[PDB]
Amino acid sequence: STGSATTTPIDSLDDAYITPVQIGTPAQTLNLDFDTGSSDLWVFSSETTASEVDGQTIYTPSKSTTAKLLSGATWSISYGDGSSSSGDVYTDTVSVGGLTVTGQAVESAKKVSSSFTEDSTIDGLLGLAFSTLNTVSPTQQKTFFDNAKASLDSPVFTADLGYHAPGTYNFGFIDTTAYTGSITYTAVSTKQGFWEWTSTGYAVGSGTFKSTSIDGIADTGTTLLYLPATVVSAYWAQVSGAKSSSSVGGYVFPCSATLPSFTFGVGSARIVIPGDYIDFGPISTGSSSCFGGIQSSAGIGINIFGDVALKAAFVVFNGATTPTLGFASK
Ligand SMILES: O[C@@H]1CNC[C@H]1n1cc(COc2cncc(Br)c2)nn1
Repeated sequence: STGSATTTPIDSLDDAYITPVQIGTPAQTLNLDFDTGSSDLWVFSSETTASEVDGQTIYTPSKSTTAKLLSGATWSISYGDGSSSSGDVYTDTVSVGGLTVTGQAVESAKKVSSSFTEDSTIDGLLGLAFSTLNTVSPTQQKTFFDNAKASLDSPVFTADLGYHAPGTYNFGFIDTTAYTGSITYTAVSTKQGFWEWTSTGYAVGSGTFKSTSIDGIADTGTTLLYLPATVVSAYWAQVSGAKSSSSVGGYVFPCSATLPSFTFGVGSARIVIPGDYIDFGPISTGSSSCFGGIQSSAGIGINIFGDVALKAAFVVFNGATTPTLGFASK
């Protein structure tokens, strides 16, 4: 089997991407944040505290004839960006663009933190990291990709995120018309439960490529590109007037600047992030100071190839017995 679904930026800054997902019988369609950095499928629901719902589409398990409460199972997640959610668990049928999984764990939110409430465009998350990170207790549950994997034509899914434009998540096949050149594959460590790999280095604009190992994760759920302080300083030094602002919490730059590109290495291959992918607009409405899309990972403790980097590539998440990661230009 295969599946294919369009993914859409939630706003003009590509802060996140939503993909429609069918849950239950009859189908309840929710727009979920496909997240290769976490491993829980959780949704706003009829059980979510009313004051914490503000525009989201909710899943109502009592109206799904295939929904079954998973007795005694709860979940609770604390994300690296400080957000959180928790609730109970149902099993139900879940479909993504023609691909169907029965008995998927659908984690129903009773509580969500303010950042989720304030974002009316995201109805929940669909985790695509490794199932060892799933938070359901006392019995851990499997991700949608894990449940579907054996039935797929190939045990793979691909992320093709657009810059200010629609994109595609494919399951079970590689669309060879969706990229240029060849796909370069690179080793993955699953020891932290992430799609964790080692970049071979970087370049700023037309500058010389710096060969240096950068261990990080491919995370569609993170907006920005988080890299070591030495690398991020080298990038923003090429933007006149850019500086790290302690009050804003990162590098900012004059909105009138033309940003240089940023290149990262995948083996001997090179992925080029155009300069305007790194512009995240005024720090506050009406300001002429703009927020940078490349930031230091020093506070986070891990390097994150988030949407800023991944949307410059066609990205293969290869879930074979030994998983690997593939990158192509597009
Ligand atoms: O789908 C998850 C919940 N919200 C977005 C995703 N997520 C990613 C992380 C990783 O850590 C950080 C990422 N970006 C900024 C900071 Br400050 C920390 N935590 N949450």
